Amino acid sequence: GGFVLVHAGAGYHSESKAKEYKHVCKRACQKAIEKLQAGALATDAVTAALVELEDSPFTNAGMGSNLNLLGEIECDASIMDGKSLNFGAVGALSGIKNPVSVANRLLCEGQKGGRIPPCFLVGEGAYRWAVDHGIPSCAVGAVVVDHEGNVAAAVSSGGLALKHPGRVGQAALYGCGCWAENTGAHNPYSTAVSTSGCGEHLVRTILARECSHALQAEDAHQALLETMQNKFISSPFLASEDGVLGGVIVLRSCLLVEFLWSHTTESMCVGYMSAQDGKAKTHISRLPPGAVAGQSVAIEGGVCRLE
Amino acid sequence: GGFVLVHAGAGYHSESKAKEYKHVCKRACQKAIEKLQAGALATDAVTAALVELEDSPFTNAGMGSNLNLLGEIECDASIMDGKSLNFGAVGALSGIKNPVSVANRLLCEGQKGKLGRIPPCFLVGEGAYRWAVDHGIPSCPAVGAVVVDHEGNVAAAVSSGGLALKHPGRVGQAALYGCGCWAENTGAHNPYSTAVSTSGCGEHLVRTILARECSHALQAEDAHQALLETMQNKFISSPFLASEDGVLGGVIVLRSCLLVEFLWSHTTESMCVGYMSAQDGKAKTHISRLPPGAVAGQSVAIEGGVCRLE
Repeated sequence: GGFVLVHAGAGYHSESKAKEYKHVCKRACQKAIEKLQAGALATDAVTAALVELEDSPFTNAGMGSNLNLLGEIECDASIMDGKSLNFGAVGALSGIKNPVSVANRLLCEGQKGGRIPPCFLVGEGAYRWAVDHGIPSCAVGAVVVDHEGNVAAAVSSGGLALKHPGRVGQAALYGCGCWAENTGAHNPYSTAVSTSGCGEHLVRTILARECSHALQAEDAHQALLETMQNKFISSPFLASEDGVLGGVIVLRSCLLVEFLWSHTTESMCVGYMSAQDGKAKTHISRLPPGAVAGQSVAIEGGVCRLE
Repeated sequence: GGFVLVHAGAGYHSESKAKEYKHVCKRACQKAIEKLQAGALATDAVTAALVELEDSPFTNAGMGSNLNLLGEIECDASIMDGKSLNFGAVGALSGIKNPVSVANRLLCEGQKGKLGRIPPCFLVGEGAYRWAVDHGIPSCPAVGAVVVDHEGNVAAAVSSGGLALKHPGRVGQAALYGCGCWAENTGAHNPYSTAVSTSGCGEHLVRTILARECSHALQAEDAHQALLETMQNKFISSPFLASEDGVLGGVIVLRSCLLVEFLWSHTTESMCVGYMSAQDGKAKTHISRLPPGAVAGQSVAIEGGVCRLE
């Protein structure tokens, strides 16, 4: 009972590291499905996927993250639960092995509930909070749907290479890095979204939420393509860019699960797996023949039936 | 030509402090008008207003911001430009007198473009501090504003010290894109130039990405209905805040098509606002309060007017 879709990042293609990206995606899916079969929450299953993705020294998230301008690792990560709509996030976080675990814990403590617990912490404060909650001290994304139709999403990143210290990207921002929202009065489908690419491009277009909105339309493939074209590549908010670089993985369910991935970057490695079927599928998505990176859109999808 | 609208201290009503809020809103508006009259950029004028608002010891922003759990000050601020649609923001920033000045500088630098890497739009903590100092921004030894210039260009900014006794590093809506403020000039799919600035419970404003939601709603002919529908449906009754016992927030908005419609709305007991036209002179300050019999966090208050520019 369950389905997962993950990505190891959207960016330059690597005919040498592609094998590494596909393997971690395979392992990440395995982790997520195993959690679901253990009867774990969708948030816990998406978190497990991200931990595996972060741990790969080949991914720009967690260990192996791009060093910033000071030669330090500063991580961004967030997670959202479709059932409760709660969210957890950390930005510019250093000294913590798995940034996504901190985000997940923040979301969980959020459930507990006068004063509303913090949903977004940065820097030292985020580090202090993590240690205070027993989280081990020392880009990638996933969307999941459990056997009950609940959806969750998460994203983790090391941010731009040599970025100025304190520079925060889309992986830490609400509505930008990921989105998870179960079916509701004005939300026909339970949708989950996770993004990757130039943080600035994804933030200014609030891409994750935008994709989720678009996905409430009848045709998911047309809906996502129009979003990537009009609300991203041709977005007036990115008129200041010479090429828009980003990728997304999406899941929509009602269990009938439709999943897609789309990117404007040269490539994007994805992986997916269905619980009642096993066997993780991986794929390096690349832009069509003679296409233009930052100017065109690659898009693919599939469907999963959860009995 | 030009118009400005600012706000300070959206929350509980305190007559003893009302006068103080009014005074700072008045000078913030004057600083903004002075800029515009001197042919300044809409973003510089809104920044000028925020500097004044932050400098008041009575506002939870800049000097006078609430202290966090460790007794330290950590500020959040952002500004957006309707012309270029560019944005600048800082979060959990300490050691800087006027957080909004850092966000405005980030925006200005970013507008310069890559021509040698994609400019940052959001910096936090120590890094934010270092960037500020490296860019000549005065260091140490919510409030908001929306503006429209004579050309119809709009801008908005917001600044806050966040929740009192908050955990170190907790960043609120004043630093988050689409939540604290929004500014967007008329376009092909946006018949109006709109500017929005928010205030209230950080959590509530973020979960609803209120500032942006307001700007999008305001693309409907009726501004008054657009704002009211948003505060009720997209805020108080939003499914994203269903578990909350009361939703607390306030917003100031400006929409131009030179015709300038300006409004403020809030679910808090009160909110102090100030507005001024570049041609009318004399700042107008007002303490907006919820109607009698209305419950804070459960109801909405809304007021405003129209201004003509030439």
